[PDB]
Amino acid sequence: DWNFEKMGIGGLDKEFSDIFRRAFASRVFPPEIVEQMGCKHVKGILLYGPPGCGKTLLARQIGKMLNAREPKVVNGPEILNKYVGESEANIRKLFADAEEEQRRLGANSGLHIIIFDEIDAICKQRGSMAGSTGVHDTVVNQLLSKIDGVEQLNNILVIGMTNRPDLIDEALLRPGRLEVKMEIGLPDEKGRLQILHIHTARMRGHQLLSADVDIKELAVETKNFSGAELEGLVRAAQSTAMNRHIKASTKVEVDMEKAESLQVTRGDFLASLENDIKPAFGTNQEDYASYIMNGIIKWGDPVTRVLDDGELLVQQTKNSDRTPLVSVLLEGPPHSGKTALAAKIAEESNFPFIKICSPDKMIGFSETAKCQAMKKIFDDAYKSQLSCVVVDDIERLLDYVPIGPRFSNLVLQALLVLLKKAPPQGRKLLIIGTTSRKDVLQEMEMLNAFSTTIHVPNIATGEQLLEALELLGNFKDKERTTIAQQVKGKKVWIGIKKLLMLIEMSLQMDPEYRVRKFLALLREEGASP
Amino acid sequence: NMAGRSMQAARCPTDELSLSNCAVVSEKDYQSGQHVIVRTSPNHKYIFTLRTHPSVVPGSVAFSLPQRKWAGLSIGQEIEVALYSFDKAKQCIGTMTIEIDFLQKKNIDSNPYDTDKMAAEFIQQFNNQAFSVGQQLVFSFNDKLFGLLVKDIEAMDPSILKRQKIEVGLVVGNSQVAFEKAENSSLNLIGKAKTKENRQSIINPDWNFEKMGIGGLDKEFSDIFRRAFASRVFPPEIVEQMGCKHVKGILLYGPPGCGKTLLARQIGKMLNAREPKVVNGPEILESEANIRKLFADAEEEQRRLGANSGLHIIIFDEIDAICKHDTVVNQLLSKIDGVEQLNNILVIGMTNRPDLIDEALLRPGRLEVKMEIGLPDEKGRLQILHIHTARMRGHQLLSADV
Amino acid sequence: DIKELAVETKNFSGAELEGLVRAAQSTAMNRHIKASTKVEVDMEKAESLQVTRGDFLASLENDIKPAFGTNQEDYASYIMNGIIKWGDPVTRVLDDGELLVQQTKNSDRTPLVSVLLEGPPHSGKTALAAKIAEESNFPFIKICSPDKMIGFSETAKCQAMKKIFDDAYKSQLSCVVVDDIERLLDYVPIGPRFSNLVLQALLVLLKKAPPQGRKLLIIGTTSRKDVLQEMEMLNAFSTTIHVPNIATGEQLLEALELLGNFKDKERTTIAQQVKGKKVWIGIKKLLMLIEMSLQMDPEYRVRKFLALLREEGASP
Ligand SMILES: Nc1ncnc2c1ncn2[C@@H]1O[C@H](COP(=O)(O)OP(=O)(O)OP(=O)(O)O)[C@@H](O)[C@H]1O
Ligand SMILES: Nc1ncnc2c1ncn2[C@@H]1O[C@H](COP(=O)(O)OP(=O)(O)OP(=O)(O)O)[C@@H](O)[C@H]1O
Ligand SMILES: Nc1ncnc2c1ncn2[C@@H]1O[C@H](COP(=O)(O)OP(=O)(O)O)[C@@H](O)[C@H]1O
Ligand SMILES: Nc1ncnc2c1ncn2[C@@H]1O[C@H](COP(=O)(O)OP(=O)(O)O)[C@@H](O)[C@H]1O
Ligand SMILES: [Mg+2]
Ligand SMILES: [Mg+2]
Repeated sequence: DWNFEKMGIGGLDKEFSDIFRRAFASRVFPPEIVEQMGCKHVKGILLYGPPGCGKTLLARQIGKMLNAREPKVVNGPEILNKYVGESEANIRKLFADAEEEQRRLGANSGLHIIIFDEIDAICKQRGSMAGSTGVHDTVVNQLLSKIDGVEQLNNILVIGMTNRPDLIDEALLRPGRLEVKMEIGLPDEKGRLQILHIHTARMRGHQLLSADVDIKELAVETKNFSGAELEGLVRAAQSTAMNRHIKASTKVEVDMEKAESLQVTRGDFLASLENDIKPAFGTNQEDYASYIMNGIIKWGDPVTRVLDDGELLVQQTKNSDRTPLVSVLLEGPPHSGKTALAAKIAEESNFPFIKICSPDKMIGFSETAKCQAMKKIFDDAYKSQLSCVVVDDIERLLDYVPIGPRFSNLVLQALLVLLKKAPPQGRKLLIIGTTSRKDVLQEMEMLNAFSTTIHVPNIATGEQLLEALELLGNFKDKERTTIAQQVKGKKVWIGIKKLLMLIEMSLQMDPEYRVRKFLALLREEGASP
Repeated sequence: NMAGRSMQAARCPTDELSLSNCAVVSEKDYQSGQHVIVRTSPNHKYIFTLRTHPSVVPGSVAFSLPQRKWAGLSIGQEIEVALYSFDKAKQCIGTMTIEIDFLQKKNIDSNPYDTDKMAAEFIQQFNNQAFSVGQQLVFSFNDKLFGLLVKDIEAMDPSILKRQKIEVGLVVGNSQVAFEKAENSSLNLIGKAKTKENRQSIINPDWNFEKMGIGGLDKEFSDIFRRAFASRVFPPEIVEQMGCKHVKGILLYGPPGCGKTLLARQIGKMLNAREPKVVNGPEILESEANIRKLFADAEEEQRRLGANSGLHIIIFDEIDAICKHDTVVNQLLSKIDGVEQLNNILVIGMTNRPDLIDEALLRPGRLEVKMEIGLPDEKGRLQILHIHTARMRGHQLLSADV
Repeated sequence: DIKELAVETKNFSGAELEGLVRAAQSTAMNRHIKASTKVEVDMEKAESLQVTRGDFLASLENDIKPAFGTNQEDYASYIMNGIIKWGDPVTRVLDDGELLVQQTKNSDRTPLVSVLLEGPPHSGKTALAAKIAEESNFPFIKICSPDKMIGFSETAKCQAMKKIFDDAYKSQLSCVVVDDIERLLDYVPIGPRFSNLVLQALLVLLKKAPPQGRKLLIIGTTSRKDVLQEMEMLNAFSTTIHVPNIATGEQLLEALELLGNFKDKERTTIAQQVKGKKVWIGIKKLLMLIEMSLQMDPEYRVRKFLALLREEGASP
């Protein structure tokens, strides 16, 4: 019946109980019955999860529960100090106290917790088994010898914490060594409510907070928020509320005339939520702001059809239980304006996680760093109950230059393995990709990995051109009629992007020459259907 | 009509009917005042109010440009039209909120507009007409054209003899209109019948920049003061009362020579704090003893006075060179972060390369403030020239030609 | 009773038994703690402490994971939607798999047996290997797949392969599975390009015999038979099987019923249309189409399905 609401930890209910029952119940019962039953004590635990989820709080709380020595601390990449020799002397200067206390007090001393950090750095040879890198391992041997072997202790306990669980050498996950291994994940809906209650109790007892505040609304308006960021918010709101009453113009100083009813108000919680804090595992509002520049204009049927199909796809991945992963490929002739439809489709979903992976942020990378960046971006998407990812120019990641041909086979072999992998469990992912060449992606056998495909056409009739011109609204009825006469003939092959450039180029001339210039430019561009 | 019939979209015949926001139809087909639902697809239906005009050819519905843009209609396309009956017991509009802005950017002005008069005119013009959330239209008031977008609609209350949100409703005589200007709009709205939605704003203490010695950096200064120093001015008793803490990190990056050092030194000479202690970055690259030498005064002062010592400011210079060596980074992080840390230390870092900076150094608890100081615009240059040419303006030593 | 627990623990190394005993004792010894105020000890049950079979079983189910033993959880990610009998080929393939399984267990002159599954893409050539392996009851059942080695180099892949095959010689029986061979060699039709080292390692491993007194079984899957026949890999596999696709109206009208989504009124029209024609569609694509069409309105779920079937389906 361990009660964790008082301690400060909220949301992490089952994990705490499990980590207590499995590896701690044998340090509370009296020594006599423990000896009679003949049981030893666990001397290792491993914790893995994303940062800012409340792990070091759990460690300190469990350490302080049993009334033991306050913990020590170390850093992983630090103990790899100046060089070797001292690398095994720094390790030595941690356990002397425990051995001395054992000898002095026998087998009745107190627990001496040791909290490592970034343990996957000091103990790593799996990283050498990836494109490039490579490094020797020696310190793990000394650490293993100290943990178990000769002169072993019965009053020690090691707790390892890591951000990546797949680069830990197997030698440390065997019985006798680190045994119990647990996962700490992002809080769910109830966790945010409990954390907000725990973090805003001091100012609700001394009668500071206002009555127009509703915790439930603030909980429901924050999605995929880590643990620490709620604290950051609740702090920034108070900062603004305190700032409002700092009446000073010279040599600062507080004002008592206004100071008295200092009350954080819902506004100070809303203004904080729009400018101050920015989640990491969440929406990105500076990525869909510079892609759909000129908006979307309905110039025919294809736009409506494409949008309807996008809506159907985005609603299938949310209300299904037999197809957790779906994908769709968009294709068309160049300058047809398809990198904007993908962003519009994604932004309309309202999924918690929406992250673009354009090739515009990787200028000069080598074939290995590309693989690394793509794997990291995809890995971040396995930590939410809903995800949408977008890939732009699937032929500038591969570097397909017609002469040769040439390309990076490694990137292709990574990409054609990622698009067929389901998330861990009960999590829904959607992948959208864009491309212009659909006759070089068929030869590589890529089209059999995409579950469907859509076609974005060009403007191919005079009526559509006239409708687009009217909707943009630049040429008036006179020029429209004039331009509506020479264009008789269904041989207008032109992309939407090119049309804006042509209009802007034409507008620069004198008022009476614009129509002739535009017609000449349209004729010179050609058709080549 | 009741079952629905196919019809051809057409253009609005007259400007007055275009401003009426009503679908213009032929007398041979429908009657004025009737409401219709127009279907363009299974998922696209829009409700309109009808008005008859002799010039409409039977077999075509005329729509204005705002209506076509809102409903995605094209002249000459085929639509379905079916008569629609409102449930006046539920769909009558009691209060609706409208975003309003100038329709034409060429006719924008700063003159006031009385939202009570515009509300009355809106009721007079659009009474007994259907309106849906998100609908776009054009409204003529005092011979001025405005773009209106429907934001929210609420149902009417029952009559005295006898607040639900609705997507589509019917405007009646006693309906109420609340108007709000668009984001960044220069429209000046006056009166009481205003939604008046400007709540999301910050009240800031009134600084005197010209005497302060800085010009063209008002917003950055205000934000930094609000986020990093507003807590060390209130008496500590209130800080303990509320249960807050003190920020411990600020990062300012920008092109060389924009006012980075000044923006911190000036604040240093405003809290009556101790004079800063500048250190250089590339020179220190025994370094650990040098790094330890810096904070000794802060440690001694904290030990002597505990939680009563004045703030100590550090203006640690370019940080990309040192932090990306590792020993210095670890020592600094231990000093600022960890079990053993001082509560009277504030670190300010400056640099030119923002991308090269490590990521671990930027996390909540660690450096938690970032700002960008760019080149000044015309206003900044004007203010800078005025401040830098004030000494000569007092002695009577400047010509009138300049 | 020690006998039952001893028999129901297979390929358990020495330490794991001590781990099991400790876990059982801990679980039985947690029910007697009732101290929620600084936790010291609970009386009134400090006596009556026992270790009953229930805790042994619970610990064996959730708390111990052997290294040289079966891994049940893995299969939850391959055999997702079960197996549905839609035609004769399913029964044929399962029967042949069962005979192969019962040849590598009651034989003295054939310690090694290898089989290859192949067929057109999207015909379900993996969720049948997983189902065949899971019914062997063999102590050691691994699965080597290319998605756990993303971004590796040649030498790393060779080491991983040699190591997985080197943990199957230490058990009295085994069944190792390899899937999507063409994605391990890094094959791409342009060129062509591939890794010679991995091919040589795979061949030499496929033609190795384990130490005396032990038996093995290898099951592989592929989607391009001809390419493999070019590299002469087809001579190292003892036998091969063919996995077909749905090609007839009735075998589609049967699958649509067994899945159980469309109803009688709609089924009648679907039959009326499909029966008078031939079809060509893999099993996997059918689920994706059926759940593509279920998202429309109730009165249009029959037309979109057919329209979709007229572009990808019936498209040889
Ligand atoms: N369907 C559409 N109707 C009207 N305007 C559109 C449409 N799609 C995109 N646009 C607009 O036109 C431009 C579309 O061009 P876009 O930026 O997508 O080029 P692109 O397709 O990315 O080029 P490429 O794929 O060759 O690199 C954008 O300004 C966008 O606002
Ligand atoms: N009798 C069945 N045969 C095949 N698949 C079935 C059967 N019953 C249900 N299924 C479902 O159909 C899926 C088809 O197999 P799967 O999804 O593994 O693709 P595949 O065609 O084998 O793969 P690949 O293209 O990599 O060769 C099975 O995973 C399972 O989800
Ligand atoms: N479940 C939680 N309840 C209350 N506070 C939490 C929780 N999780 C994280 N925090 C906050 O996070 C901070 C500690 O972060 P920490 O867990 O050390 O991050 P990391 O584990 O990534 O090092 C504390 O100030 C604490 O208030
Ligand atoms: N916005 C400004 N207003 C007034 N003076 C300025 C402004 N920006 C720069 N200056 C002047 O220019 C000089 C800039 O020097 P410094 O602050 O050391 O530049 P940096 O910090 O970018 O190296 C200062 O002496 C300051 O008086
Ligand atoms: Mg593009
Ligand atoms: Mg397969």
